[PDB]
Amino acid sequence: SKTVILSAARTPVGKFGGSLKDVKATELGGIAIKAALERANVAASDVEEVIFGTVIQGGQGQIPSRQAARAAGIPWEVQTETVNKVCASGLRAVTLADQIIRTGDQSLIVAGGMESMSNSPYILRGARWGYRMGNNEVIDLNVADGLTCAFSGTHMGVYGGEVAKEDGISREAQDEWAYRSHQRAVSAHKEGRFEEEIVPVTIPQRKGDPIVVAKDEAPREDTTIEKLAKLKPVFDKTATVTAGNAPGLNDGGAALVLMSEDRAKQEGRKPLATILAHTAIAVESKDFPRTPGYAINALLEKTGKTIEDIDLFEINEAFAAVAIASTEIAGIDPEKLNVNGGAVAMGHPIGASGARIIVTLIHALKQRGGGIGIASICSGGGQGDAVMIEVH
Amino acid sequence: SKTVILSAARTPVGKFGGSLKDVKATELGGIAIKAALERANVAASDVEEVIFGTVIQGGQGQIPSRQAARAAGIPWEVQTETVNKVCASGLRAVTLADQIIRTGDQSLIVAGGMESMSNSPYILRGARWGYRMGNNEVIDLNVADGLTCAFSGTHMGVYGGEVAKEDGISREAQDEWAYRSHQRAVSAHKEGRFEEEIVPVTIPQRKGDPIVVAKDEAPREDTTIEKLAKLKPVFDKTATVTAGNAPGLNDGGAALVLMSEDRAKQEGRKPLATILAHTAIAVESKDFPRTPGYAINALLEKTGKTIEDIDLFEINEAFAAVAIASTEIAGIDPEKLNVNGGAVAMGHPIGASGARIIVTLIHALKQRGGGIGIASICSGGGQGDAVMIEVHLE
Amino acid sequence: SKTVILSAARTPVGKFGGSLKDVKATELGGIAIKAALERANVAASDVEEVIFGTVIQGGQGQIPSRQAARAAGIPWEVQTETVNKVCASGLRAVTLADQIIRTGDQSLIVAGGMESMSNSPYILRGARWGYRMGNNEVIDLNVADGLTCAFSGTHMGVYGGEVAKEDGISREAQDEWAYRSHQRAVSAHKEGRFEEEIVPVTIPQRKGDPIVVAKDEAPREDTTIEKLAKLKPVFDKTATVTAGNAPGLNDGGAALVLMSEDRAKQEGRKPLATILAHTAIAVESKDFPRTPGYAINALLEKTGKTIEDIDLFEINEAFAAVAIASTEIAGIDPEKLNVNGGAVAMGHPIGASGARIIVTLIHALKQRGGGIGIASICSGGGQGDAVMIEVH
Amino acid sequence: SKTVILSAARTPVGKFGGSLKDVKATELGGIAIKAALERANVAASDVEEVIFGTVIQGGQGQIPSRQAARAAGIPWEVQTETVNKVCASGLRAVTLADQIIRTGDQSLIVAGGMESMSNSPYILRGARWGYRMGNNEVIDLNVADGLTCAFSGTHMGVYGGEVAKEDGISREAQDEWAYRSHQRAVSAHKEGRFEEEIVPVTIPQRKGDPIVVAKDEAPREDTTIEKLAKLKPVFDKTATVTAGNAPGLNDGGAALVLMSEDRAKQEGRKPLATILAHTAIAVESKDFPRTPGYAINALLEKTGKTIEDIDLFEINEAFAAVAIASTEIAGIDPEKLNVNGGAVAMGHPIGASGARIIVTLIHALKQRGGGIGIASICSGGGQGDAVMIEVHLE
Ligand SMILES: CC(C)(COP(=O)(O)OP(=O)(O)OC[C@H]1O[C@@H](n2cnc3c(N)ncnc32)[C@H](O)[C@@H]1OP(=O)(O)O)[C@@H](O)C(=O)NCCC(=O)NCCS
Ligand SMILES: CC(C)(COP(=O)(O)OP(=O)(O)OC[C@H]1O[C@@H](n2cnc3c(N)ncnc32)[C@H](O)[C@@H]1OP(=O)(O)O)[C@@H](O)C(=O)NCCC(=O)NCCS
Ligand SMILES: CC(C)(COP(=O)(O)OP(=O)(O)OC[C@H]1O[C@@H](n2cnc3c(N)ncnc32)[C@H](O)[C@@H]1OP(=O)(O)O)[C@@H](O)C(=O)NCCC(=O)NCCS
Ligand SMILES: CC(C)(COP(=O)(O)OP(=O)(O)OC[C@H]1O[C@@H](n2cnc3c(N)ncnc32)[C@H](O)[C@@H]1OP(=O)(O)O)[C@@H](O)C(=O)NCCC(=O)NCCS
Repeated sequence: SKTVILSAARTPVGKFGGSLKDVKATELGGIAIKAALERANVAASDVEEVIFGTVIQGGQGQIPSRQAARAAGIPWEVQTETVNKVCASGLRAVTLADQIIRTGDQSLIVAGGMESMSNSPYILRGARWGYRMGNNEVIDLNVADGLTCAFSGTHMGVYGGEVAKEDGISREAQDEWAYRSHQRAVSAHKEGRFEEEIVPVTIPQRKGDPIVVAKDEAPREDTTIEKLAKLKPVFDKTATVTAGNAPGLNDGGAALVLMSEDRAKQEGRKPLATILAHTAIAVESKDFPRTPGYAINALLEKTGKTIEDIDLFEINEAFAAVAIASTEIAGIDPEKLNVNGGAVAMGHPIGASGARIIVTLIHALKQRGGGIGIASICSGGGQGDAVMIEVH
Repeated sequence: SKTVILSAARTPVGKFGGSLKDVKATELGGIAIKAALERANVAASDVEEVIFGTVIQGGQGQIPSRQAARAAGIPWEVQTETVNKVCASGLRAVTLADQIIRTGDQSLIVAGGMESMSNSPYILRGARWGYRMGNNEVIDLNVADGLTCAFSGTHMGVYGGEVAKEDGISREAQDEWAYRSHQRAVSAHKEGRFEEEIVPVTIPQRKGDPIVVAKDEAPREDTTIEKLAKLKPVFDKTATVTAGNAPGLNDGGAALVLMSEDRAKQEGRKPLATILAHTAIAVESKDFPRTPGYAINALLEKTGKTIEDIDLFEINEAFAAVAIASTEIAGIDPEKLNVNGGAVAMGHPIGASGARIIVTLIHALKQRGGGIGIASICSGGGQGDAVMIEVHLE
Repeated sequence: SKTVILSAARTPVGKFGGSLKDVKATELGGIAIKAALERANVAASDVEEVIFGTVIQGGQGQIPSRQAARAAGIPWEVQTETVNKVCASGLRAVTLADQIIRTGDQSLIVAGGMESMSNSPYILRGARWGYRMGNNEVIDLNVADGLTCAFSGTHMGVYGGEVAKEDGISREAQDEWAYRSHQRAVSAHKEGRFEEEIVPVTIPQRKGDPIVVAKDEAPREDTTIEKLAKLKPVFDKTATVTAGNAPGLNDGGAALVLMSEDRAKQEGRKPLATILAHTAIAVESKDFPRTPGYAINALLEKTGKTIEDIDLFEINEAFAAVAIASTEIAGIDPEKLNVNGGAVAMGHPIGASGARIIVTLIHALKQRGGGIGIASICSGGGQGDAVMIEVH
Repeated sequence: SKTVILSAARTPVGKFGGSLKDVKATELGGIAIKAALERANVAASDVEEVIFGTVIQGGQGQIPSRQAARAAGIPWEVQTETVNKVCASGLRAVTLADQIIRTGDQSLIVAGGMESMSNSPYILRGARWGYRMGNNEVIDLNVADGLTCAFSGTHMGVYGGEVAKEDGISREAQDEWAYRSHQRAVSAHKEGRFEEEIVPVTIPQRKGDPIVVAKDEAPREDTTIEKLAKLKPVFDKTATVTAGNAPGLNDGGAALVLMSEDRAKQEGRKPLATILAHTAIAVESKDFPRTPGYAINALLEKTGKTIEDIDLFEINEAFAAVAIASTEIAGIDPEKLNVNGGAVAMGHPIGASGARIIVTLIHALKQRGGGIGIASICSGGGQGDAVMIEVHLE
C-alpha cells in the first residue's frame, strides 16, 4: 500500500477550433498513454487497468477510456473504466488508481484524462418524442454538460466572478495573474522546461507532409497588462472575469503509469515520483472556485505537513481569481505556484486538466532538483481534489 | 476484512417511451439512493462518497452522480464521481466502492447506477464548424454511445447474433429462454417476490393525483413460444436475435449502501450481504457476449472456490443467447440462474443493470434462506465483470 | 376577356397532426386537381397551365405546383408555377389564372392551393457555416414562414388581438362568432351541404383497408359559449384571442378549372360560375386583419355594385374578430356571411384557404339557387384580396 | 400593345459562402429593385405590383417579395406575390408582369428575382412528431428544394451529364465552352461592359468602413482549358460534368421596371426595351436540360419569326453542355450567344438568374447598337421559358 509514478506525459494543449481540432479526444488520450508507457519502459500488454477521465462524453462513442487504451496499442485483454468528476476527472482517475493499487487488486494502472472541446457536438432535446410546434433550442454540449451548473443553469464563469467579488479580488489583480501565467508559460516553453513532459501530436494530412503539434497553442508572448485591462467582462457587465483572465475551451490528453512501490522495487525501477496522499472536499455548486485552498488545507491536516514543507504547487487556474483566492486561503508563496504557467495561459481541456497539472508538477519538481508538490483542482458542481507527490 | 451491503433498492424498470418516460435518470438514481439510505437506517449526511454509473451522459448535465446524490437529499459536502463501463457501470460503481472501503479511505459509500434511455437526446456532429453543403446525420445518442461499437459502428445485437450463431444456440433455445424469463419475472411480481427490493416512483401530474409506478413494465403475462417464434430477426435476416429474445431500451435506477465490517459492528448494524470478491476480464468488442461465463470462471479460480458452492447466479440477459452460452461455459444449473427473470423480460437500462442484478440477486438469496451468489454482466466494448456476495438471515 | 369556372373541388380540412397528417401537401393538391378535372369533364392533357398556391414551401421539394399537377395525372407537357401570397396564395392563383386567360395567352388553367402544416419541417440557421459555441434555436417553419411577421417577428395572433382591441370587439362577440361558425359547419355537414364540393382522401394503410377522410375534422358539434368563455388568451394574457375564436393550423387542398367564356361557349360547356372581377389592397403588416372589408369596398367601387347586390360572402375567418370587424367596415348582413361555416370552425390550411373559400362560396350560391358572391381574404404581411363570382 | 421595360438592374453575383455571404436574398432583391426605380426615374410609391422570384423560400420569412419591396423603399400600399418556377422564377416574374399589364389591370410593375444560396438553412424532417429511435438526416435545403428532382431525388447535375452523354457532347467541347464563358465575363468586366447594369452592394461592417461589392465574384481571369481538363466529374465518375463546366451555387438579385406603352407615352418615358412575346414548354424532369432550344423554336413559331432575325441570345448556362446542345437545336450562331459570359463563369443564383439574363441581354443589345434578343432558361422539374425583347437607341 504505496503507489509510485513511473512516467507522466501530456499532449500540447490546443485552442478551441485550433491546432488539435481534427484529433478526437480518445486519440489525444491514446498518444499520451503510449508516450507514458514508452517513458516507463512498460509493455502495453502488462497494463492491468486503464482509468481515464473525460467530461463531454456525448458523441465520443462507447466507453471512451477503451478507445484511448486501444489507440495507445494496449491490448483488448486490459480492463478499463471512464470516470467523470468534471474538471477533477483526470486527477480522480489517478487517485482512484492509487486506491486500487493500495488494495493489491492490481499493481500496474494507466490513469489520466482527455478532452476535445473542439469536437463536442450540439444536441436536440425534444426531437425524439417530437417538438409538435414552437421553436426549441439546439444546445452546445460543452455548455450543457461542462460549463453550466446542472442545478441553476448558471455559467461557471458567473460563479467565478461572484467569488472574486465576495473575496475582494480586483480586476487588476486578476489581469496581473493572467499576465504572469502567460509570461511563465512562454518562458517555460522558450527555455525547454516543457520539452520532457510533451509528446507531440502528428496529424496525417490531405497534403503530403504530416502536421506536428509540439507546443501549447494558447500562451501569448505579446499579451500585456494594458491589453488585458481593455477586455470586457464576459458573463456579467458588473463582474471582473474576462476572456483574458479566464482559461479557454481547449483540447488535450495526459497520462501517468502507476505501479505498487513493492513491484517497482522488485523490478529495479527508479520511480519518477511517489503518491504520498490525496483528499477531496465538496461544497455547494456556486462555491466551487473556493475549493482548491480548502483541499490543500485538508491534505496538509491529513499528512501533518505544513505549507512550508511543500516545494511547489499546481492549482488549476479555473479563473485567475482562483489562483489568487486559494493563495490567501492556504497562505502559499506565489513564487512556488504554477511556476511554468497555468490554465489561464495554457488552457483548460476539462477532462485532461487534472492529470495535466500532475504531469507539469512532476517536471517542475524534477527541474528544481526534486521535492514535495501538491496538485489541487476545483471542479464544476462544487468539489476540490488535491494530491501530494514526491520527486526524490 | 469484507465490505458489507446494508441495503439495496431499485426502481421499477420502465419501457422505452413508457411508464418512467417523464422521469430523468438522475431522479431515478435519487429515488433508489433515498430508499437505500432509509432501508439501511443510514443518515444521508453520514455518506462519505457516491459512486454512480450512467452510460448515455450526453445532455444529463454536469456530473450526473452529484445530481442523483442531491435528488436523494445527500448534502453538498459529500464527494461523488460518475463512472461509465457501458452495461457494467452500475456493477463497477459497487466494486469500486468495495476497493475504496478496503483501503480505509472511506467507511460508508452509496454505489449504483441509473439510465433513462427514453430521455437520451439526438446529436448533430458538424453543426459546430458548419456542414457547408450536403445532407448529414442526426444521431440517436443511445445508438452512438450505447448500442454501437466505437471501433466498427456495428450494433451490439449483430454481435449477439454472431456469437449465438458461432456457439450453435438455436432460435428455438433463445425463445424458450425468453419465455422462461417472462414467466419468472411475472411470477416474481404476482407472488410478491419483488415487493421488498422495488421502491415505487411517484410522478407528480400537472393534472390530478400523482402516478405511482410500482411494477416492472416490460414483463408480459401473455407472451408464448408461439408468438416469440413469429417475430422476425431485428439486425440480420439470417440471424436468430429478435425484439423478443433480446432486452429492450429501458429506464431505471438502483442503489446500494456499503460500509466497512468494523464500522457496521461499532454501530450495531446487521449486514444485508457481504462482498466476498470480484474480478473483470476483457476481450475484443465483437466477443462481449461471451464474457459472463469467463468472468465467473476467473472469479471462481481467484477465490479457490468451485461452481458447486454458488447457490444463485444473476447473468445479465444481454441476449437470451448469452444466458444459455454462459450456462455451458461456467457449467451452471439453469434452475439457479436469473430465478426471478432477467433483462429479456425485465429490460436493460444500461447504466443501472449492473447494480439492478445485484439488488435482485441479494433478494433472491434472502428468499432462498440465504447463500452465496454471483452477479456477472458483459458490457459493450468487450468486458465482463462478476461479484461474489454472501447473504445470511439472523 | 371573360373567365368561367367549370368546376371547384376541395379535400376535407384536417386538424394539425390529425386525419391528413400522413398526406403531403402536393398529394392533397393532386387529389383536388383530379376531382376538379373529372367534375369539369376536362382531359388532364388539355390543361394549358397549373397555378398553385402553397406558403410553407421549405422541404416540399422542387416547384410544388408541378408535384401536385403530376399527382393529379396532368402530363409533363403542361407548364406550372407555384405562387406565394401567404393566406391569399390559393385565391391569387385563381385571379392570376383569370388575368392570363383574359390576355388570350391560354384558355384552360387549373388554379388552387394546398398546405400541409402537419408536415412542415424544423430548420437550423447557423448549422451551414457553424454555430462555433453557445446555444441556438431550432425553428418551427410554420412559425418562421407562416405565423410571424417577417419585419417584427410578432405572431399574426398578436395583431389579430390588437385589432379586436382597437375596433372594440369584445371577447364575448368573438366567442359568439366562433360558436356560430362551429354550428353552421356541423349543420352544413349533417344536411349534406359539403357533399358536392368535397373529394374524399384515401390513405393507403399499413393495415389492409385504406382510410377514407370524407369530413372536415375541426368542426365541434359539442362546442358551446360556456366552454369558449373558459379558454385562456393564447398570444397575450390581456387580449381576447383564444384557441377557440382563432382558426387552427390545418391541412387541405382546393382546385378550380378556369376556361375562357368564348371557348366554353364554343365547346357547349355550362360553366359552374363566372369571374366578374377581383381586386387587392395592401396595408402595413400589423393591419392585415382589417383588409377584408377594405378589399370588399374596393371591389364594390371597382364593379359599381352596392353591398345589397351581393347574395353571399365568404370572408376567411383569420380570427372571429376579423369576420365581425369586416362585417362593420363593409356593412354586411351576417346572415349572408360564411353561411356553411368558416375557418374558426373548419381550419385555415394557409396556402389552400384562398381557393377553399371560393369552392365553398360557389356551392353555397348553387344551394340558394345562384346569385353573386364575393370571397375576401386577408393575408399575413398586410394584404387583402377579394373576387366577385356569379352562379347563374 | 407591347409592355415596355423602363430599367433593368442586377447585383454582382457572389460565390457560395463568398462576397455577399452576409446579405439576405430579400436585401439583394431590394438593392436591385431600388436601382431599377432610380434608373427608370419612377417614384417607389407609383409602383402598383411587385412580382419577385425566389426558389429556396424556406426560412426567408413571410412572402419574401414583400420584404424585397420594403427593402427597396416601396410603400406598404403596393401589392406583391412571390413566384417559384425553380431556375425560371426571375424570368416568369417578368412574363407574368407582361400578362398583367396587357390585361390593363395594372400599368406599372416591378418584376425580378433573388436568391442567397449561402444563407439557405438545413431542415429536420421527423423532429416535429419525433424520431422515436434510429439516426435520421439533416437536410441541406438547397439540395432538397433547389438541386434534386422532387420525383426521383436525382441531382440536376446527373441529368445534365445524362443529356450531355445522349447528345454526344464531349468533355472537351464542355470545357472549351466553360473557358469561353470565363473569358467573356472577365472581358466584359475589365472593358466596362457590366458597369451600367450592376448596382454595387454596400455591406455595413461592425468594424471600419462599409465593404462595396461591385464585381461578379465567380469569373476566373486565370482559368485555362488545361486546368479545366484536370477536374474530376462531380456527380458520376463516368460523366463529363465537373465543378468547372457546371455553374456554382450563388447569391444575387435582379429587377426590372415594366410599364404599359400608353402610360410610358403619357409620361414622356423612352423605353429601355419592349417585350415582344414569350412562351414556355414542359418536358419530363430528367429532360430539363434540353428545353432552352425547344423554348426558342416554339417562340419563333409563335411570332412567325426566323432564327436569323434575332441579333443576340442569352441561354442560361445550366451546364456548358446546355449552351452547346441548345445552339444545335435552335441553329444559333455561338458568336451571338451569352456574349458577355453566362452562368458557368458568372454563377446561378437560381431565383435571380431568369431576371439576371434579361438584364445582361438588354445591355448586350444596347452595346451592339440595339436589336432583337431572346433570353431562354431551363428549370429543374423540366420546363423552358423564353422571352423576346427589342432594344433601340434614341
Ligand atoms: C471566456 C470564454 C467565454 C471566452 O470564449 P471566446 O469568446 O471564444 O474566447 P476568445 O479567446 O476567442 O475571445 C476573447 C477575445 O479576447 C482576446 N484575448 C483573450 N485573451 C487575451 C489575452 N491574454 N491578451 C489579449 N487578448 C486576449 C482574444 O484575442 C479575443 O479577441 P478577438 O475576438 O479580437 O480575437 C470561454 O473561454 C470560457 O467560457 N472559458 C471558461 C471555461 C471554463 O469555465 N471551464 C471550466 C468549466 S467546469
Ligand atoms: C431489439 C430492439 C431493436 C427492439 O426495438 P423496438 O423495435 O423498439 O422493440 P419493441 O419493444 O417495439 O418490439 C417490436 C415488436 O416485437 C414485439 N415483441 C417484443 N417482445 C415480445 C414478446 N416477448 N412477445 C411478443 N411480442 C413481442 C412487440 O410487441 C412489438 O410489436 P409491435 O411493433 O406490433 O407493437 C431494441 O430493443 C434493442 O436494440 N435492444 C438491444 C439492447 C442492447 O443491446 N443493449 C446493450 C447494448 S451495450
Ligand atoms: C391558436 C393556436 C396557437 C392554437 O394551437 P394549439 O394550442 O395547438 O390549439 P389546440 O386546438 O390544440 O388547443 C386549444 C385548446 O382549447 C380547446 N379548444 C379549442 N377550440 C375549442 C372549441 N371551439 N371549443 C372547446 N374547446 C376548444 C382544445 O380542446 C385545446 O384544449 P386541450 O389541450 O385540452 O385539448 C394555433 O391554432 C394558431 O396559432 N392559430 C392561428 C393560425 C393563424 O394565425 N394562421 C394564419 C397565419 S398567416
Ligand atoms: C458542381 C457543384 C457540386 C460544385 O460544388 P463545390 O465542390 O462547392 O465547388 P467549388 O466551387 O468549391 O469547386 C470545386 C473545385 O473545382 C475548382 N474549379 C471550379 N471551377 C474551376 C475553374 N473554372 N477553373 C479551375 N478550377 C476550377 C475549384 O477551385 C475547387 O478547387 P478547390 O476545392 O481545390 O478550391 C455545385 O456547384 C453544383 O451542384 N452546381 C450545380 C448548380 C445547379 O445545378 N443549379 C440548378 C439546379 S435547378
